[PDB]
Amino acid sequence: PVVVDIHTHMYPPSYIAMLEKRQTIPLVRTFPQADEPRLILLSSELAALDAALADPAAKLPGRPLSTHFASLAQKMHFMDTNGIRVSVISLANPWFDFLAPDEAPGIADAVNAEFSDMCAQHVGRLFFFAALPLSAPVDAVKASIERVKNLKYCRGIILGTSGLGKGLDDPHLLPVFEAVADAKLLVFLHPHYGLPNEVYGPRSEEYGHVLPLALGFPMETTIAVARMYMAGVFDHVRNLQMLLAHSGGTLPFLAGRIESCIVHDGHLVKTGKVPKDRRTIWTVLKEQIYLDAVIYSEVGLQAAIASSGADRLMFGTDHPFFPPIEEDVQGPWDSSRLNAQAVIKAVGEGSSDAAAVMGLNAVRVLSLKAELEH
Amino acid sequence: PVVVDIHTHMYPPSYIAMLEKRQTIPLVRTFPQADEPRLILLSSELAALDAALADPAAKLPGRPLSTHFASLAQKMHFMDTNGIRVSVISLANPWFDFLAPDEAPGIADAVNAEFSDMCAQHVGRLFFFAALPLSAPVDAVKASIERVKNLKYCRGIILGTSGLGKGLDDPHLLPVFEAVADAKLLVFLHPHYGLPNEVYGPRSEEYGHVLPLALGFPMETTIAVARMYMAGVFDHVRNLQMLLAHSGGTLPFLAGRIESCIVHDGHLVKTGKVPKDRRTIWTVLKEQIYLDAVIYSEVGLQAAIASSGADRLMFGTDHPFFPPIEEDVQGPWDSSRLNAQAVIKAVGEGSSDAAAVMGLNAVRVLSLK
Ligand SMILES: O=c1[nH]cc([N+](=O)[O-])c(=O)[nH]1
Ligand SMILES: O=c1[nH]cc([N+](=O)[O-])c(=O)[nH]1
Ligand SMILES: [Zn+2]
Ligand SMILES: [Zn+2]
Repeated sequence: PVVVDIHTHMYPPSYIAMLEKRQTIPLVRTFPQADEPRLILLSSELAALDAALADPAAKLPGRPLSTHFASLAQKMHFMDTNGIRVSVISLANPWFDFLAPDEAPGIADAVNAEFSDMCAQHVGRLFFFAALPLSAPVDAVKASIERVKNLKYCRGIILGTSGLGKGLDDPHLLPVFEAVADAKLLVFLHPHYGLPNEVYGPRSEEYGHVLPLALGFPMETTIAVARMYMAGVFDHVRNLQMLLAHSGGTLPFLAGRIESCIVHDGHLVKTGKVPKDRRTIWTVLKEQIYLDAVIYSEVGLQAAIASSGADRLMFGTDHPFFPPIEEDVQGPWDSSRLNAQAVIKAVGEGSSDAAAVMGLNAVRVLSLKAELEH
Repeated sequence: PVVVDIHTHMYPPSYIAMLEKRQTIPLVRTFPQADEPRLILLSSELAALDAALADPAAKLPGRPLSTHFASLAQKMHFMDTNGIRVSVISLANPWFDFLAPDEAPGIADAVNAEFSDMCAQHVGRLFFFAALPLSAPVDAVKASIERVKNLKYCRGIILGTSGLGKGLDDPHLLPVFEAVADAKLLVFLHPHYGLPNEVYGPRSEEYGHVLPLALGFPMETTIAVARMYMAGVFDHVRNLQMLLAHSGGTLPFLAGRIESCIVHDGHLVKTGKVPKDRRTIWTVLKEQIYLDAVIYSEVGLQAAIASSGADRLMFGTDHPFFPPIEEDVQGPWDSSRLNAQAVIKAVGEGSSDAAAVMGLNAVRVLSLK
């Protein structure tokens, strides 16, 4: 059975170029003491950057911009060294969110074209999720969607939680969901914005990136999806299919609570927002939601499997965001092996469920099969 | 076997008195169209209050202050109708967090004494978690701890996530954790502050209380516990035992991700913050954390069980915050039955795991004799 990674990232060199030229987050900066440039993507990193600029003694801000971000050759090496046959690559956060409305469509088109060309270098081993110019008017977004569906190797759209600027329950976003669903493109929902920094308290900088990455990211995903659900997006766009990063963030754990809070909400019940034929979040989890297996534990994974089914879980690695700190960065990756281990521990090595999660679900759902049998 | 509810609240009548004397949240107010007063506790309800104070046409703010909040008779009725033999009651959010430092210790002392008296009305059926005057100096907080440990029927402490005002990873809070743990009092950690309201976006009003209650609360709990763990609180206070509201919020689901982010953090590894003998979050989950079973689904519950063990899970109802909306409020509560059903579905009816979770864990852990 073929192993497929559906959660794996790149920044093309032209995108990195943009980041090096930016004055505010997201940006890339080189420091005299460091031997790699710094990638600075998050609001949480803002303080450490200010300190690093004002003081040469202070710690390096953000994270290392390793060669893995831009190197297709290293992406292929990672895949070989980690037993991965196919990658569905996506542009990383924050995609095109920071671009001015006028420039966005042109840049998105160029970058999506680059990804198609990247995939063409290793026929059958590479596919991609395209990113959209969501800062531009909805009509430009629609035209951008039509273009990417006709790009070789494109198998979906990656997007963040901000939508057009008002989140995913913004009714102006509905025709974007419709256009993507009608094009039969899987929507890969991915965090970036996290939670306002104050929630982590005055000692947050002591804990590294642990709180914003381990908590802020999955919580953002849950809030965005819950907002979509409450707004009736899944009912208004019935053919919409979504892949959720990090096994839905926390959704599989909180689904029962969300359901209880809905049926016990006085305001919602008495204004008719809780009818009897209402499609529950459980139904949506089985019908319109796919979950990645980037969850690192058989505990989380089992919850995800119970929520969506073994045929709706897809292995990912989140390469290259979590490199080994003390081992060879070109050898096997712990962050990848933990997720594979979680699969084996949860459903058994060599089982049909193991084969499904590890690649066959992605092969089926993302129509990679005709390309694999060639 | 005995059914124990460890997650169940009351406001004593005098506490309600303070609430309609308050000009800012938390507050109680009566509105023309419903003689049942409105309980307004949360930052999320602030907008709907301002709308209702200006326009007599806008929706009633907060939630109904039913008789189930202040009446001990109603508490016992709820218990009898829902098959609950024992309740470990606690003062509900926001406890004493809003009180001035000078008035706090005296008020806590009075309220904690009331709770002890209420428990005495139904011997063997009622115990309580005591609340602390955390807006007061640490010394007054320690004095309150020594007092509540000698109150009949007290079995632990309930506390929120703000601590002294800077969260639970505040070093000044370390002596409080030490005193509580040395007194062999279980700490029940409970949400209130949730998340800054902007995260719910501009349509939040349309979804009722769903986002702040279903998401904000358990996420607040997760962040607070994670901060405690990262600051080494559990290693500094090895005898500390904590009960986490709503099955740890989201902790059982994110524990794997937390571990991964720690061992892959460059700054932490390079500054010696990830030694090899390090106690993992899994270890702490098995040794110093108990989880309530207020999770509403066998899916969540199974993750909690896998995280802490079946011997560290405890049934709760969250009475009286989720009454039936169209069913008889004097009948069985769905919000309680959903959690009982989740136990049955996860471990099987009549099993020893079932009996443990439904009450025997609480009996053992909290010495309910
Ligand atoms: O900056 C980032 N941090 C973390 C992740 N990730 O874990 O999905 C990511 O994709 N991007
Ligand atoms: O105001 C509140 N809303 C909800 C809960 N609860 O469900 O834990 C609570 O304890 N207090
Ligand atoms: Zn990612
Ligand atoms: Zn509660």
